[PDB]
Parts: sequence; C-alpha cells; structure tokens
Amino acid sequence: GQKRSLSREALQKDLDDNLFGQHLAKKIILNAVFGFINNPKPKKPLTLSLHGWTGTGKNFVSKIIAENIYEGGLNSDYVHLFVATLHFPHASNITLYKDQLQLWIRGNVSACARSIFIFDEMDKMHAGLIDAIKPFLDYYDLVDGVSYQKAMFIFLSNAGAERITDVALDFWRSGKQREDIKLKDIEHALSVSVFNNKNSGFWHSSLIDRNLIDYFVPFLPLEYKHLKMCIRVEMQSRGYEIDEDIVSRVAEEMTFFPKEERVFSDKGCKTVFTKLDYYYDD
Amino acid sequence: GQKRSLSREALQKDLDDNLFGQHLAKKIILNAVFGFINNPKPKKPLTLSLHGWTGTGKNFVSKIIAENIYEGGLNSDYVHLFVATLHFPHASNITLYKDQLQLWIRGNVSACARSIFIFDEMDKMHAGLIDAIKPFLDYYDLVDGVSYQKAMFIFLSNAGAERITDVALDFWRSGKQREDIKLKDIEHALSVSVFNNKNSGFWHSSLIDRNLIDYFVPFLPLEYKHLKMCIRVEMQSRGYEIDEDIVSRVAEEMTFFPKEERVFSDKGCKTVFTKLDYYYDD
Amino acid sequence: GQKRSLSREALQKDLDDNLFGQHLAKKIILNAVFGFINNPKPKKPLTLSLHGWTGTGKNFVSKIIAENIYEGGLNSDYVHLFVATLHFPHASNITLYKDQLQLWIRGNVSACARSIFIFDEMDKMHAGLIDAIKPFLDYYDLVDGVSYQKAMFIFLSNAGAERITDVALDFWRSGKQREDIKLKDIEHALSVSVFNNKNSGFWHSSLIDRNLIDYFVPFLPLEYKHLKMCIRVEMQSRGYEIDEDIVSRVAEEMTFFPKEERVFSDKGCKTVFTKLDYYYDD
Amino acid sequence: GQKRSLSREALQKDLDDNLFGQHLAKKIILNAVFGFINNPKPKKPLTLSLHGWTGTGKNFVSKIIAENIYEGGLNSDYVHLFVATLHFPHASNITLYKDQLQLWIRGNVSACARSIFIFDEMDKMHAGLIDAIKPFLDYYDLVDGVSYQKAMFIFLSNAGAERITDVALDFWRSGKQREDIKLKDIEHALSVSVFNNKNSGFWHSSLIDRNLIDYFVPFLPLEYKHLKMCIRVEMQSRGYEIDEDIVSRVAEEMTFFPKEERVFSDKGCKTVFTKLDYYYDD
Ligand SMILES: Nc1ncnc2c1ncn2[C@@H]1O[C@H](COP(=O)(O)OP(=O)(O)OP(=O)(O)O)[C@@H](O)[C@H]1O
Ligand SMILES: Nc1ncnc2c1ncn2[C@@H]1O[C@H](COP(=O)(O)OP(=O)(O)OP(=O)(O)O)[C@@H](O)[C@H]1O
Ligand SMILES: Nc1ncnc2c1ncn2[C@@H]1O[C@H](COP(=O)(O)OP(=O)(O)OP(=O)(O)O)[C@@H](O)[C@H]1O
Ligand SMILES: Nc1ncnc2c1ncn2[C@@H]1O[C@H](COP(=O)(O)OP(=O)(O)OP(=O)(O)O)[C@@H](O)[C@H]1O
Repeated sequence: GQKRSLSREALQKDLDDNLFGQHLAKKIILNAVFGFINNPKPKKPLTLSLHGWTGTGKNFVSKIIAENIYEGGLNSDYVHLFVATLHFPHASNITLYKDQLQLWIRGNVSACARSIFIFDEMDKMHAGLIDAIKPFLDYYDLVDGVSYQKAMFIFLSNAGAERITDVALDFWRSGKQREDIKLKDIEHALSVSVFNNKNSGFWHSSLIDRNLIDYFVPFLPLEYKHLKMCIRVEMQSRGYEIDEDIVSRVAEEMTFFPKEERVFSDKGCKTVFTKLDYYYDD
Repeated sequence: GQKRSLSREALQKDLDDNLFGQHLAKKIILNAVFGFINNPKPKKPLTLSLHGWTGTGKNFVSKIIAENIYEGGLNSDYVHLFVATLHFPHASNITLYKDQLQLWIRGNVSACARSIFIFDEMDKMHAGLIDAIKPFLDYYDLVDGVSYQKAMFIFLSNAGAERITDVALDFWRSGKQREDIKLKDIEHALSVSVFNNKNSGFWHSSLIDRNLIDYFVPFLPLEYKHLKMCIRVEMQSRGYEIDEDIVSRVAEEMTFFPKEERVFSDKGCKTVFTKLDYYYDD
Repeated sequence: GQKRSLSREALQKDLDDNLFGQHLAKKIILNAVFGFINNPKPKKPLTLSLHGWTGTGKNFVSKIIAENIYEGGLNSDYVHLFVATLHFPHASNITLYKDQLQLWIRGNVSACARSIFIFDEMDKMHAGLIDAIKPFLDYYDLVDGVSYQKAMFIFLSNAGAERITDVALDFWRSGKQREDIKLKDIEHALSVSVFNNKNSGFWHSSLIDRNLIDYFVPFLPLEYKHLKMCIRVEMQSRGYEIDEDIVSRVAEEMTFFPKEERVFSDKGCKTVFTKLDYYYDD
Repeated sequence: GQKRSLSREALQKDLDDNLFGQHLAKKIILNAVFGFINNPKPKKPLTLSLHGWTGTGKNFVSKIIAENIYEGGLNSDYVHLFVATLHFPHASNITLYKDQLQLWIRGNVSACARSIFIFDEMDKMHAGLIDAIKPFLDYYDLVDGVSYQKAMFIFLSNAGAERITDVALDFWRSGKQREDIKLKDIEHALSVSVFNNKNSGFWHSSLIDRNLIDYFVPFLPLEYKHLKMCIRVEMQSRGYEIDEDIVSRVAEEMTFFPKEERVFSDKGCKTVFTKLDYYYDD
C-alpha cells in the first residue's frame, strides 16, 4: 500500500464496492488523484474542498483513500490530523495556534512530502489561521529549502448545502436523477457561499483570494435507495439476519426532506445501522 | 462482572426483578447494549439521551447497569462522574471547564475505552461545554491516536416532560395503558424540546446538529400501581411488617396529577418509603 | 561443549525440548548461529537485538545457548557479563565507564575471540557509552592488532513492545495464530522505536546509524497455552503431583490482556510456578 | 535451628500457638516457605510484600520465623537489618546509600546465601534506591559470580489499608467472618495501591514493573476477640492474675472502628498489655 502508487483499478474498485451513488465523487477523485499521484511534478500540493450534507461519506472517503495510500490509514505517523475545536478553540491564542501549526507542518512534511493533512469543523475558525498557510500553497518549488507540492491538503465543511439542496430538487423536479445532473453546477453560487463573509465562508473567501483550491466537490443527501443499500449491504455483511419487513421500515419509520415529498434523507448511512438495531428490536 | 460481557438473561432478569413498568426501557436498554457491548466494532460510542419525569429510575437504572458491568458500580475508577453545578457552576470559567473536561476524559479513557461517563442536571449548562466534545463523538476510529467508540456517554434531564404527559393522558384517555402505547411516539416534538432554544433544549439543539444521540428515551410517571409495587416489594423486602391499610393509605393520603382525575404520581418510588415510614407512624 | 562447534541438531533439539512456541526464534537463532559459528570468516561479530515482552525467555534463551557453547554457561571466564545499573548507574562517571568498558573488553577478548558479552536493562544508558564501541563493530579484520569479528554481542530491552502487541491482536483478530504470522513484520516501525529519540530508542538510534545490528528479534506474550505447557511440563518435571483442576486454575485465577478478551498473558512462564505453588495450596 | 530445615509441623505449631487469627498468613507462610526452603533450586530469592494495618504482627511474625530459622533471630550476623529513616533519611545522599547498600548486601550474602534482609518504614524511600536492586531479583543463577536466589527479601508498609478495611466491612456486612473471606481478594486494587504514584506506591510501582514480588499479603485489624486472646493468653502467661472484669474492660474502655459499629480495633495486641496494666490499676 504505502509502497504502491495507486492504480486506477484499485480505487474505482474500492469505491464501486463500498461507495453508494456519488458518481461525481468517483469520477473526480479517481481521475484527479490518479493523475496527481502518478505525476512526479504536480507543481502544487492538492488543495481539495468539501462541503454539503453529512453522512454522505466525507470522513468516510477520506478514511478510505487514507487506507489505500498507507496501511496506517489514520494511524500513520505521516498522516497527522488537526481539528478546529480540539486544538484551536479560541480567538485568544491565535498566534500560538499559527506558530504551532507551521512547526507541526514542517515536522511531518520534513519526514516526507507524501504526508497528508486534513482539517474538520471549519465553521469555527479565524482568518489569521489561513494567513499562515497561503505561502505554503504557492506553486513555488520550495519554501525554506523545502518543497511541499507533493503533499495534499483537504478541507471539510457543510456550508453552501442550501444550493446543492434546491438544485437537487430543481433537476429532480424536472423528472430526473442526479446521475443526469452533471458535475458542472452553479459554481458561481458556490463562490458566493465561499465568498460568504460569514466566518465559515469568509475563511474560504480569503483562501479563494487566488483559487488556491483545486476542485469544489459537494456531496448530496444519500437517497433512500442509498439507505436500502447501506441496510442490505451492511446487515448482510454483519450476519445480522435482516429480511424484507426491516426494509419496509426504512421508510415506514423515518423522516425525509421536505415533508411535502418525503425524499431527501436526514442522515443517509450514518444513523442507519442504529435504527436497524431497532428493527432487530422491531 | 467486570470480566463478564453482559448476557441478555442477566439484564432482563435484573430489570424484571426490580424495575417496575417501563417496558420500553427494558426493550431499548436490553437489546441496545446487548448488541453494543457484544459488538467489537461499535463504530461510535454510545450516545444515550434521557429526559422526562423523576423518580422513574434514571439514576436508578444507570446505577443498576453500572453495577452489572463493574462491581464498582459508581465506585469504579473507570466510572468517573461529572455534574453541572458541583463542577461547572458559572459561565465565567467555561474555558477551564472545557480544558479540565478534555483532560479528565483522556485520562479515564486512556485507562480503558470501556470506562463510562454520565452527566446530570443538564438544565444548567453552556454550549461552549458541548463545543469541546462533538469531535469525540465523531465515528472516527480514533482521535489523537486514541479510540473512544467503545466508551458510553449518557445524559439526563427532565425537559420535554410536558409531551410525555399530555400524550400519556391522550392514549390513557383513549381507554388504554401505556403498555399499549408503543415506543414510537412523537419524536418530532421531542426534537422541538431538543431544538428548544432554551439553554436546556439549546444545548441538545447544538448536539442534535448531527443527531449524535443514539436513542431518545423518556420515562413516565410511575403509576399508583407502581407505588403499590415499591410499597409491597420494598416494605416486605425491609422486614417492615406492612399490611393492607398502609396500602390503602398510598392513595388515601397522596396527591396525584391532575386533580380532576388524580392519576399521575408526583414522585413514584422516590418519596414512597418516607411516607411509608409515616404509615408505620400511621 | 566448549570443544564442540554447535551442530544444528543439538540446538533445534534443545529449543524444541524446552522452548514453548517462538517458532521465529528457533528459525532465526538456529540457522543464524549455525551459519555464523561454522563460518571461520564471519567478517563481523554477531550484533543481536532483542526487545518486546518479558517472561518469553530472553535471559532464558541466552542462558541456554551459553550453556550449549560452554559448560560454564554464565560461569565461564570467557563469558563475562555487564549490566546497566549495577555497573553504570550515573551520567557522572560516563568516561570511567567507557574506559573500564574498553579495557575489560580487550581483556576477555584477548583471552579468546569466542568470548561472549551481553548487556541488560538498556533503558537506562547514555549514548557516550555506545560512542566507545562502534569501532569495535566495524567489519575491520582487526583493531589495535586484534580481531573481534568472532565474538558475539547481544542486547536486551522491552521497548517497542506496543507494536508487537497491536500487531499480535491484528493478525489474531484476523482469525489466525502467530505461527501464521511471518517473521517479516513492520521493521519500519521497529526502526521508529529504534529511532525513538527516547534514551532507550535513542541509544539504539545512534547504534542504528549504520545498522550495526544483524537481526531485530521480538518475542511475544507466552499465550495461555504456553502457561499450560510450562505448568504441565514443569510440575510433571518437578515431581509436583499436579492434576487437572490446577490447570483449570491457570485461567480461572489469572489476569490476561486485554480485559475485553483476556488473551495475552502478563508473565508467561515467569511467575507461573509460584502461582502453581498456590495451587498446591489450592 | 540454624542446622534445621524448617519442617511444616514446627511452623504451623508455632503460629497456631502464638498467632491469633490470620488464617491466611498461616496458609501462605507455611506452605510457601516450606516449599521454598526445602527447594534446593528456588530459581529466585523470596520476594515478599506486606502492607495493611499495624499490630497484627508483621514485625512479630518476621521475628518468629527469624527465630525458627536461626537461633540468633535478629541477633544473627547472617540476619542484617536496614531501615528507611535510620540509615536512608534524605534524598541528598541517595548514591552513597545505593553503593553502601550494594556492598553491605554482597558482604552478608557472600557470607551465606541463606542470609536474610528486611526493610521497614517504606513510605519514606526514593526510587533510585530500588534501581540498585532489581538486577539482584533477576532469576539469574548468578550475578558477579555469585548466586542470590536462596536469600529472602521481605518488605513492610501500611499503604493500601483502605482496601482491606472496606472489604472487611463488605463481607462482614454480608453476615460473615474473614475466615469465610478467601485469600483471593481484589489484587487489582492492590496493584493500584502498588501502582499508586505516591512515593509509597510508586516505589512498589517501579518494583512491580515485573512483579518481582512473589505474594501480596495483607494483614487485618485484630478483632476484639483477638484482643481478648492476647489478654487472656498474655496475662495468664505473665502471672498477672487477670480476672473477668478486666476483660469486660477490653471493650468497656477502648475505641474501635467505625464508631457507628465499634468493631475494628485501633491496635490489636500492640497497646493491649499497657492498657491491661491500667486494668491492674483498674
Ligand atoms: N455513501 C455511503 N455509502 C455507505 N455508507 C456511508 C456513505 N456515506 C456515509 N456512510 C456511513 O455513514 C457514516 C458517516 O460517514 P462520514 O462521517 O464520512 O460522513 P461525514 O460527511 O464525514 O459526516 P460529518 O460531515 O458530520 O463529518 C460512516 O460510518 C459511513 O460508513
Ligand atoms: N421504576 C421504579 N421501581 C422501583 N423503584 C424506583 C423506580 N424508579 C425510581 N425508584 C426509586 O426512586 C428513587 C429515585 O430514583 P432515581 O433517582 O433514579 O430517579 P431520577 O429520575 O434519577 O431522579 P432525578 O431525575 O431527580 O435524578 C430511587 O431510590 C429508586 O430506588
Ligand atoms: N518460552 C518459555 N518456555 C518455558 N519457560 C519460559 C519461557 N520463557 C520464559 N520462561 C521461564 O520464565 C522465566 C523468565 O525468563 P527470562 O528471564 O529469560 O525472560 P526475560 O525476557 O529475560 O525477562 P526480563 O525481560 O524481565 O529479563 C525463566 O525462569 C524461564 O524458565
Ligand atoms: N496476631 C497477634 N497475636 C498476638 N499478639 C500480637 C499479634 N499481632 C501483634 N501482636 C503483638 O503486638 C505487638 C506489635 O506487633 P508488630 O510490631 O509485629 O506489628 P507491626 O505490624 O510490625 O507494627 P508496625 O506495622 O507498626 O511495625 C507485638 O508486641 C506483638 O506481640
């Protein structure tokens, strides 16, 4: 794994095995990294953006590719993780947070440029804490006698969800499935959510000062078909002895969005197996 | 005990011995933990919610299962307890309360992931004090090189009682007992009480930002039958020499709710034995 | 013995008689020395490394081969032993410790190049005390008009145990025994423990500046089968009159690791016979 | 005596004559040494641990067996004694204390391996002063061309008393005597007191790094029956002319623990005879 440059087959295989729907994410991720990781000269690190609705698999997919790259998954000493609240709660110690940030970066990357960093809960940040990293995302071949363009920086959020929602019902109201929705959607309004001078969108506004991001990538509500997928596949994978009635109860005993149609889920495949344990309790 | 994974028989036995009514709680608890504790891969810690009326046995049942798991019950070094007021009175020292919180957590859990935490008196809290724990309730296999998904976090309150009351008289007014009331009841209005921007419900509103809770579980007023149960069973268990007249006085000398029906208790089995000591005084 | 070059049969015989499990150690040791001792031109002394969990037989196996080589075992004037604490407690007298070290070396080896040195308790050392011996582990045919490449230097520790543990439950969690685990395991993480700038791992970091070590060799927790082996074999060897119930009490009256599975021992065959004397006391 | 290997009869006889209660200690000691002293190959010295409450006979029993082994008792040149405070007061001269320790050891043991050492007042020690002796408690057949595995090292303390107390009232509250309490009791919590990073328990924490101890052995409060035993037996042994009223005054004129039950003694048979001299004064 760690001694394997990821071939396309392994990743399309993995996602097609476990990922439900999200054709966009398979296309994007597969071709994007498969070009990137095979490139000995990326010219830049990987600046990925994610937002939308939960339980669609953000930390899921990040975990998966983390496992395919390194056996450590998240256990790898290379793969070192940060969080907003656990590390960076307050606007008091912003400077310490910046210095500690820069140094912990230089440590892990100076171990190897193929190390990976991820952030999470980015609705609770303070733009000084981007002001210490934009130079690291210059396409410069180096900084301080070190190159960073092999590493890969990945973000997470949920803002801008309202656009992917009302668009989802837009085309779906057109007698259509999001398979037929294309990858291109209104990246202008995404730029607004990302220009949105709310601290969530203001953070990424000052980051998008130069589109240091590579690719905006929203996920979508795992439709009740996906519920049934992560009910059948999971409970049959767990020796759970599920049957049909339990999968009548996916929709007989769940709330979807909006009420007036009862379509878009509230969790997808996040709270699915707990409620399925109720359906063991039946 | 501590070297015993709890079999179903032991727990249904215990609850059927000592717990009066609360069929819902026996079903929920028994199957829920019995699936959870036997699961070597829970994918998440146990995020339990409780609210409703007192004296129905919240701290009672938590105590019981604490004893069945570990001989320490609450004496266990693993089982380390926090309280709102005793530890976290003021909105002044919120930050210290968060840091001390995180560290005391990491201590006990780093002793073992099967440690247990409980909170109480959650009507007196401040949402910063959830903002330090939501990452711990990611389904992440780890944080900071440590996994938390085996541990079990349990909360307590009494808000939202009005719904379980007016529903209780709803179906009971229908010529019916809450045995015939099903577990499913209006979890939407429960979400409102849990969305209720009152600090009690606002706390759990920002927690229910992702339904990090597993199962909402209300208790109900221990009906005067339950009084008579925890009068006969207790006083016969205590060598008290109770007789019939003392159990005429359970209702001849007590207030129930509402007045116009005199049905729902005020304490259930909490103040029962003190008033029974009056009936020794007769 | 001392006039015997160790044939393979004698050593595989001895280990297969007395050593329980540790297939890796039989393979490694047997072929390694059997090639080494029979080699009139080793090109280097034997640079052995050991770490892991106790009571698996480090000082046991070193004792055994010491006996097979020379009748003295440890009594041999050739076989002269050093210890961290007994000889080299403080960082004050480091220089005296280095000079005395070099001279005591030159004495014993100048008696014969087939002399043996062992160290122990290597978590309490100071890198100056390797800085006097790395030249002795050049593959040079000589130093100061003397050759050292026939002698054999052996170390001991317990650091890096966490890796052999979590790996042991890794493959064992895979429905598997460590017989099916191969000798190859993650020698990268072993290099980290051996790069671990802790003084224990920093010592061996500056030693592994050139991999002057030959073979990393961890031992593993002597599984409760091995307990029962060194209960039956020992007590039947001691005329102890053991029976079945005493070997019910190996697990009825012992702690294993983790609690949640009760698998990996705490001592293996170290404290076994004392507790068995309790089972005489029964 | 010194030319006598202790037969079982002599020791069970002696303890059954003079020792009051402490069935556990008779079983442990008798079988343990009787197997040990008769063993020509112990494989280790005797690593005994003692803690609990005073006046139950620690220095008493150590004295007794010291007398049975050698006529010198404590007068023997073989039996050479150390104390924390008298010899090892300060953390200033720790090194001198270690060197003097090692040398005085080597002296007495080189006189004979059947020499005995005891320590006392071990709540006032400094872990450097174990760091010089753990090698002596390797099961090695020798060190420095000398074997130590015949000698016997014995410790004393009073920490961890709280566990033997609250357990004593646990089973005693169960309608029961500690005769019916078994030898097995919560050796986990004993390990905590012995892991207790207090210097008293931290000392023995770094010793229990390898369970170099053989057997944990607590004593218990000599119950008022034992008072009356060491009142009748002693005063009748002393020609004191005791009568009944004096043994009404054992409890009419003494404090026990807790107040609310007045059960567990404060001294047992330590201050007993002085207060009995008051009852001569009556
Ligand atoms: N598309 C999917 N197919 C199958 N299972 C999924 C899918 N998406 C999510 N899950 C499951 O749901 C759970 C939640 O996934 P994950 O945490 O990655 O979503 P998320 O967007 O990271 O949530 P949040 O945004 O709150 O961090 C996981 O346990 C995962 O296995
Ligand atoms: N269902 C029941 N059957 C028998 N006894 C009960 C029951 N419920 C409560 N009791 C008794 O009533 C007392 C109160 O129980 P408990 O404190 O668990 O209720 P609670 O909901 O925790 O109260 P609060 O909400 O005020 O903390 C206990 O002493 C318990 O033994
Ligand atoms: N695999 C085994 N089979 C049988 N007996 C064993 C085995 N391993 C250890 N023992 C016994 O356990 C005791 C401890 O062995 P030994 O001291 O060699 O372990 P160790 O790793 O050297 O301990 P430490 O690391 O603390 O020095 C010895 O008396 C030995 O006979
Ligand atoms: N079980 C017993 N039966 C009869 N006499 C006893 C018993 N235990 C103690 N004594 C008497 O009480 C006195 C105190 O005994 P001893 O000093 O051995 O207790 P200790 O635990 O060593 O005290 P400390 O812990 O303070 O050193 C002695 O004089 C002894 O004779």
